[PDB]
Amino acid sequence: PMPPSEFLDKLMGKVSGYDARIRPNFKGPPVNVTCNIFINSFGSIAETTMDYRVNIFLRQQWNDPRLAYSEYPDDSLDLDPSMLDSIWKPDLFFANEKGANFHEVTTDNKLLRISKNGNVLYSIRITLVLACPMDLKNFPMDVQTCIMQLESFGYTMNDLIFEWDEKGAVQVADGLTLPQFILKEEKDLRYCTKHYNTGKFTCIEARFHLERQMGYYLIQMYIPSLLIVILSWVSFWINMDAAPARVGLGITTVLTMTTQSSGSRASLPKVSYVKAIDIWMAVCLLFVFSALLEYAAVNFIARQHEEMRKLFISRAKRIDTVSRVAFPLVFLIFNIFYWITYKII
Amino acid sequence: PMPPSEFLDKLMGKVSGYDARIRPNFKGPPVNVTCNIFINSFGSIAETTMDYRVNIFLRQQWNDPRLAYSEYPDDSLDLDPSMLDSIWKPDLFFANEKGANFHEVTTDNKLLRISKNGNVLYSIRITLVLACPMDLKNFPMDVQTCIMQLESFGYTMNDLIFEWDEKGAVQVADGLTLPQFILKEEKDLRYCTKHYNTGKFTCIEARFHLERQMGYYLIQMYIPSLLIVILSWVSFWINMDAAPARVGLGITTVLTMTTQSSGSRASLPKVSYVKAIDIWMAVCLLFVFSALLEYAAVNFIARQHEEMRKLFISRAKRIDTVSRVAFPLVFLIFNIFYWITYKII
Amino acid sequence: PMPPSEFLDKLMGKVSGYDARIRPNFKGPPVNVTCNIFINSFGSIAETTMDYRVNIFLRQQWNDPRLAYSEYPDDSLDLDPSMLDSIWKPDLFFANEKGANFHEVTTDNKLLRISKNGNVLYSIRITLVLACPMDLKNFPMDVQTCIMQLESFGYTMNDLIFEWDEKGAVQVADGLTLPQFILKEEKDLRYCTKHYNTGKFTCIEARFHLERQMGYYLIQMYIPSLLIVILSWVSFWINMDAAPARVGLGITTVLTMTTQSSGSRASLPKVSYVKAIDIWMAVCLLFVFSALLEYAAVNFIARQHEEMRKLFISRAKRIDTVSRVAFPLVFLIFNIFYWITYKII
Amino acid sequence: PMPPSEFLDKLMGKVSGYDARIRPNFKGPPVNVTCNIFINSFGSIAETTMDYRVNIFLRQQWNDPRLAYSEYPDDSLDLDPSMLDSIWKPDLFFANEKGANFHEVTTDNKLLRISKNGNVLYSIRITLVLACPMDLKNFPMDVQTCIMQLESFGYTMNDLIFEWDEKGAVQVADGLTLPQFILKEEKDLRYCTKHYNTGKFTCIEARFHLERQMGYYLIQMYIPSLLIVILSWVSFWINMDAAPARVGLGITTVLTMTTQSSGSRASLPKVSYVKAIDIWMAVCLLFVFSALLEYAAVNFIARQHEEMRKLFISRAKRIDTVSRVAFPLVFLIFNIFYWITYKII
Amino acid sequence: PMPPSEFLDKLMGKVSGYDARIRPNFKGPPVNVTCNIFINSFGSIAETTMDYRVNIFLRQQWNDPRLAYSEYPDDSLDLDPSMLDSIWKPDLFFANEKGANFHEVTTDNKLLRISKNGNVLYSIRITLVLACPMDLKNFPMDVQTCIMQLESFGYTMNDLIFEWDEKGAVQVADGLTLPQFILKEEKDLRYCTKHYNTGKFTCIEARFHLERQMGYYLIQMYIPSLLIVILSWVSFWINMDAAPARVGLGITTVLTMTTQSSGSRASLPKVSYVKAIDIWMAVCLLFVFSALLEYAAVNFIARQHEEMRKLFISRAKRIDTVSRVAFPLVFLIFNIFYWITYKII
Ligand SMILES: *[C@@H]1O[C@H](CO)[C@@H](O[C@@H]2O[C@H](CO)[C@@H](O)[C@H](O)[C@H]2NC(C)=O)[C@H](O)[C@H]1NC(C)=O
Ligand SMILES: *[C@@H]1O[C@H](CO)[C@@H](O[C@@H]2O[C@H](CO)[C@@H](O)[C@H](O)[C@H]2NC(C)=O)[C@H](O)[C@H]1NC(C)=O
Ligand SMILES: *[C@@H]1O[C@H](CO)[C@@H](O[C@@H]2O[C@H](CO)[C@@H](O)[C@H](O)[C@H]2NC(C)=O)[C@H](O)[C@H]1NC(C)=O
Ligand SMILES: *[C@@H]1O[C@H](CO)[C@@H](O[C@@H]2O[C@H](CO)[C@@H](O)[C@H](O)[C@H]2NC(C)=O)[C@H](O)[C@H]1NC(C)=O
Ligand SMILES: *[C@@H]1O[C@H](CO)[C@@H](O[C@@H]2O[C@H](CO)[C@@H](O)[C@H](O)[C@H]2NC(C)=O)[C@H](O)[C@H]1NC(C)=O
Repeated sequence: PMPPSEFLDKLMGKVSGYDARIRPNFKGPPVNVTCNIFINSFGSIAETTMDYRVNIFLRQQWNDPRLAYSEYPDDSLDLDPSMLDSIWKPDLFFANEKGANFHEVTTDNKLLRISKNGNVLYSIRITLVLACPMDLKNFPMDVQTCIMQLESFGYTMNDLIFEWDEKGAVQVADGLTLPQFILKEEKDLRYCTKHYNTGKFTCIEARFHLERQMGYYLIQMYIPSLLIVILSWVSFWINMDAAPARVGLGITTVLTMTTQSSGSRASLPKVSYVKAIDIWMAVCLLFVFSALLEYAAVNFIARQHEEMRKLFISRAKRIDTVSRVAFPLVFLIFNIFYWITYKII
Repeated sequence: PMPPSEFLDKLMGKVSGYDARIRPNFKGPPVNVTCNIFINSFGSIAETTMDYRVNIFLRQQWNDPRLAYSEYPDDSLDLDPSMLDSIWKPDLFFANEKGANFHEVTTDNKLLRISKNGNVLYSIRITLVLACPMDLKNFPMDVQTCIMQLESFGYTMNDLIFEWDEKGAVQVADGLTLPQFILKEEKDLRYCTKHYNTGKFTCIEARFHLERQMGYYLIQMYIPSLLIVILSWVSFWINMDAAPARVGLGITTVLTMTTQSSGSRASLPKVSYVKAIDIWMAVCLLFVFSALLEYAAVNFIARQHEEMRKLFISRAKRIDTVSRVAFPLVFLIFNIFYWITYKII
Repeated sequence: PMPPSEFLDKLMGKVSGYDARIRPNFKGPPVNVTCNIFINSFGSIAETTMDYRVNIFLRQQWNDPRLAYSEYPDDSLDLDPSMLDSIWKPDLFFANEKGANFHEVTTDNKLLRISKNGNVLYSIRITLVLACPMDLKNFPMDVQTCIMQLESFGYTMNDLIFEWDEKGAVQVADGLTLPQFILKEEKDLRYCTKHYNTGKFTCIEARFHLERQMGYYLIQMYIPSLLIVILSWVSFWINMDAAPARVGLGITTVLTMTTQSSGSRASLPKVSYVKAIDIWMAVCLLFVFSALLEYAAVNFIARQHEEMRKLFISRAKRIDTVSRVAFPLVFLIFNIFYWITYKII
Repeated sequence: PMPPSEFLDKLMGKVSGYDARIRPNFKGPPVNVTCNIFINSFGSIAETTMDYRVNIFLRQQWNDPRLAYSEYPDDSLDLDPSMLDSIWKPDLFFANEKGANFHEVTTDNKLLRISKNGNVLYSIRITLVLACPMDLKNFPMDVQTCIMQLESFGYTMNDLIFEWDEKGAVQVADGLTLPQFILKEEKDLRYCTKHYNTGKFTCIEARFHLERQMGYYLIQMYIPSLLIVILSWVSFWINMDAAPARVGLGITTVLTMTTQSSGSRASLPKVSYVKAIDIWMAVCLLFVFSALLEYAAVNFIARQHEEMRKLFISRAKRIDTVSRVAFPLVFLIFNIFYWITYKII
Repeated sequence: PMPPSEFLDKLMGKVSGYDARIRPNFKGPPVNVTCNIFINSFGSIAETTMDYRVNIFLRQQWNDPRLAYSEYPDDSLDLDPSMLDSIWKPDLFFANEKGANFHEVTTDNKLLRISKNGNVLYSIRITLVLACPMDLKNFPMDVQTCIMQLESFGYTMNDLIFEWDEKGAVQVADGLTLPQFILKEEKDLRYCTKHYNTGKFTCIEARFHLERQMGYYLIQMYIPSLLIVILSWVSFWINMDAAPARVGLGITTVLTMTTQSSGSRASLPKVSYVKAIDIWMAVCLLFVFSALLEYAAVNFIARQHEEMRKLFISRAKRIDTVSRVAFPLVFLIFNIFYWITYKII
């Protein structure tokens, strides 16, 4: 038997009229290409750039009746990647590429197997820098959906139709983690069917779900800002007449609330709208600011001038024992309404 | 009928004298090319680099009378992107590229349809790193216009003329957001007509409008610096003779004003001229600095030495009750004139 | 004798039927390729990206019986790297490339020696950006394993089998250090044998071990946060009635604990889960926060109103001498359980 | 008349002996090439890297007597950029490239016009990453000169001579700004004439001048550090015996001077030598440090022990009223000598 | 005389049997190549990456007896860089490339002159990203040696031998500075002679010396941390009984020592071991921490309870006048031993 590298040059040569610029079943039914991807790497999810890079194996399967053979004995051939330009291949591309390239190290990472009845299996290795828009209106408590869609560039719906295969359309590698997200093990597979002023093009997409982990922002940002609000409240139990003690506890509590918020903006993303962590640090700044405005009333009622001196110091102690109950209670109402409206979403 | 890949090699081959180095209507009227772009991605608007990257579909339409055909039955052909060098194409380029590339993943993302009367439709996919100059003299309250212009490189105005088409010249994709701006849904389409010492070249441009979002700088920078100025004012209601209380409230208020301004410069852009957020933090530093210079007068008039001791402590209380009205009032005048002169622009 | 550049063009030319698209021993036993790498550079271990770049010499050895020669006298030939496409080479690739390239400066850095019995030695120089997942649950006290695996792309296990050689499979260059790790001088060499829906492909891997150095985080982060907890404890020896001294020592100790934690997050990695350095800074924040809640009880029991005044000031001194022993003792229990549970791992 | 694309293939074909590897006027006088650049973009002036990127149109004009024609009627031809290798072009390069590339988007951005007497006009579009050394010994008050030189690589001075043209040798685009500099509208045009151990090569250069803007460093760094030195001086007017007031005003003024200097190093460049802004923040730290050493003398003379108690408290008030004049006066002498020695440069 | 571009095609054509895949003096003595580099640019010395980029002219000189000519009159020819593949060139490469590329802007920056007796001069322009390991155990006081070695890839020592020339082997351009180092004007030139399991390959290297500048770390980090230790010592001269004055001077001195160390870690490199600047900031933290532990003893001995009250206050004044001498003296001993052990290295 003749070797398979020369049997393909007889099957696709100057004879038999095979042209790699003409789709199979030309002027007939469309070409049904079935696809599945295999994700090797995933991550570096940027929020300044709003993209994420991924490393996949793209497998494509179509039927080419011009490549059916019956003389050669073996059930499958394998075309070398140097001779790849002599095959009609689909013009799949990604609608949100934002940059992508092949892998060409030690061999072009390509693969092409032509079966006996003409089924063609074409697997390649691609690095993508896919773009997904992100909605950071509740930043530590958010789920980010990042799609991945696969259009056709030059053939319309009456010529070429993409499908996912019905047996494992998207697999993900096992030991694959992320620094700031987790990847849920459920994928949404649907169509999009892009229209233009050119024609109905085909496309298929796959959605992913990214639940952001929580435990860093509690230990570093929520719990330390929580304790500073508690330290604002020990002024109501410190003596009234200890005037350097109350205002030294006042501003130095709103200075460590300023340092806690300023030093943590370097770790946060730089979007220009208000988050959920931004309204925590703002309202917790308002409880520390309100503690010194309480003492500014106490240091003025009690200093105000026996009948009337007994009256005014009774009023400044009344405004103190009320606020021992009111400021933990009002802060507990905010601490309910905050976590309810951001866990329910 | 002969297949379309060989009908184009008869239409553009060694016969018929078609040369891809000669424009249509040579030594005649100019070539009218009509263009429209479709923006897929948009963002990473840098201010250190003063650029922005964008991902478009560039569609071009011209008429080539050498490519009119009448033997072949179908109304449109489609040239394969490998055979692209056998077509006269316009030398469009972007006058502010600053770097750009094509997309070549799984197929060269190109498209070329030759109609029956010779109308040629040429769509490609380009990633641009277009450069727009930015004017940050009022940084949180600003509108940034970033143009996008499309010159001709080697053909002058008497040979090649660019136009926008009169049916949707610039579309933008739907789910397309930005981290720090919003994109207004109105586009300005005009000419520029570049002159050189070479000749009148043609160009068309498209302007975009970028209103910067506000809500981050209020919650993180304006409102916290606002409250620190309020805490400077509780010293006028704290007792005069409480000398460690007044000056402990003094410097620790101008220390949390220093920390608020120093820790927020990391989030701001690094231009070397004065912004509108820079004059907020500077004038708000002058109100906290002025509160301790008030007490430096009070701690000197009252300490100055019955007739004359009653006189001087009456003067130090007079300078205190005036400033209880004056410092909220002067700060309210600045709070009017600031927001009027930066919302009117 | 004819020169070796023309003896290879006789050995691999149009005559003898040598085809570079057909593996040796075709339709026979598989091809046994034995491999060894030589690491020149190593480092830039990112944790945001979770990768590391490396610079190796990849040596491959296989036997090709089509390239055995006996007319030419010398024991070894050497094919020039321009004529490299006329040799069957294995399609080795790295399963976690994440980007890689060759070196082409002043010559393509390739090498190919064909021995007399057909043994082929193929050495190249590759820069890899290999991806390894990292587990930072105990950040200063951690060992990071980063693998390096070498699959086959198009030939299955019945056609091509990779091996390490039994004489020094992985060497590392001598003067090769890292900024944040040390590299242990022991390598684990094993198989992986990747399965797909395509076939059993071969792969070999090599594990490395990276013990993180310690001495920076002690001097910069553990010891300074240790001393701030000691300064919280000098309040129990300062007088009870010195009310501005106790609370000035209180908040300014929890302000320098806030500054110590905020200013050190810029040096730490930005994962979104809790580390071991994150629970040090959190629990050490709880001991400084607890010191002022101690004095809030002392300043309330002693102020509470001879028989009963002698009773209450005796109780506030009792709660002070207990806490002189209890807070160094409770902190020593945490200081045991922390370092035991993170040195035992 | 024959079309111009075939008239050039007759003018430069196998006939007439035109060789693109031989300069015009070979073994005769040198080739006089006249050059002018047109700057489109300018900026991203790095100081860590010490470079700046620029985007120019490089126009070159020389005379080639082999390309003179008289049969064809029109005064100018235009060679297509695909056929560019059939023309002798000068080997101009930039002596401080540090990286550069062409622009190849939608057409190679090249241009070549051969006049009737043989004058050749060759315009291209280049992105350069030119390197200029910077001298930051007085950082906010500095002028940076960044040159741009254009050598010849393989032809010496007796073969090829570069010139600027005498009609606008360097133009700059109109709406072109910088984030941290301004560009003066005067250019210095001179020669350099590089010598080596190879031969006298030609080169021309063009200098630019970059005056750094001022207004950011005044508002953010000079004026806030100025006001902290003023707050050190209100201790001399606060009472002597107010011991917690004086030292609370002392260290908290040198703490807000520490925060002002530490938080502003992130915005400054990271050179490893002393600037002019570095000696401002250092000497202004010495005036705040000297204010507390003044009170350390006052709190020791007055505490030192009627005749002798009247003597020592008279001496501690004498050392206070002297320093009310001396510290504004000594700081004003530094405030003169500083701004004189950095505006005169 | 025939033109030189055709005389080289006669000297290296199909006739005369010249093969560019065979070294000169084949099966004879080795090839003596003499080399010298000319450094144009130098810098961006990274410490996270541990590399540095450089821009050189690499000149190589060897003798090829196949290229000797005597018919043509002129003493030197010059081969055009398009025809470069018809010359045996040495396979020099850099053993620590870590990435490198050529320069191809406006012409390939190459040069090749064949003398009359066959001496070949080959100069090219290369941008290298050479890797040098750095030892930051004493960070502001260190000398960094970064080598640059030039191996041979495919020819062993019995075939090809590199040498430096004996007339200026390494020159450096004149106006060439660095942001954080200075470059000493002395170069070490030596051999390395790499051995492998392949053969004895040749290599030559050149060492450079980089003394780090000092003046930034004194003004920004050493002197400000020096003055904070002095402010710890003014508590021994402030009154004993001024209890809010002593502890307000205590923690606020160790807070400005925390801010001085935290805010300066952003400018320092991120190695994970202890530097010399790291032990300065740590020991200077121990002197400020020790000043408050001194007063914690004074505030307990003097408060401890006429005979015995006179005894204990005499002991608390004794422990104060000792420490007025001891803490400047112990700090001066550390200030000797530190600068001796880091200037002697
Ligand atoms: C590609 O897939 C579609 C769906 O299987 C096929 O289209 C149908 O084919 C049957 C006959 O084979 C027709 O009766 C239907 O009218 C077709 N359309 C639809 C919507 O069902 C198509 O034949 C396939 N083409 C190829 C080459 O396999
Ligand atoms: C390209 O567009 C312009 C405008 O439609 C055309 O120029 C005019 O054409 C008419 C006749 O067709 C002339 O009467 C006018 O004098 C032309 N100039 C102007 C300013 O109106 C031009 O013909 C078009 N060329 C092609 C090939 O379509
Ligand atoms: C490649 O390596 C394997 C192992 O050495 C060889 O496979 C064995 O070869 C012997 C005879 O040579 C057989 O008896 C065994 O059945 C084979 N399999 C196993 C699992 O041991 C193989 O021959 C080698 N192929 C070449 C070309 O060298
Ligand atoms: C290139 O420019 C120089 C200067 O114009 C020319 O060199 C001079 O040419 C004249 C005659 O044309 C001689 O008398 C001079 O001796 C030349 N040298 C100098 C220094 O003036 C040169 O001829 C020009 N070459 C071409 C091809 O135009
Ligand atoms: C390359 O350089 C070496 C040293 O000059 C030469 O090797 C020596 O050549 C002489 C005769 O020319 C011999 O006697 C020596 O035995 C050689 N070896 C040593 C170590 O000295 C060599 O000839 C030169 N080769 C060429 C082509 O120039």
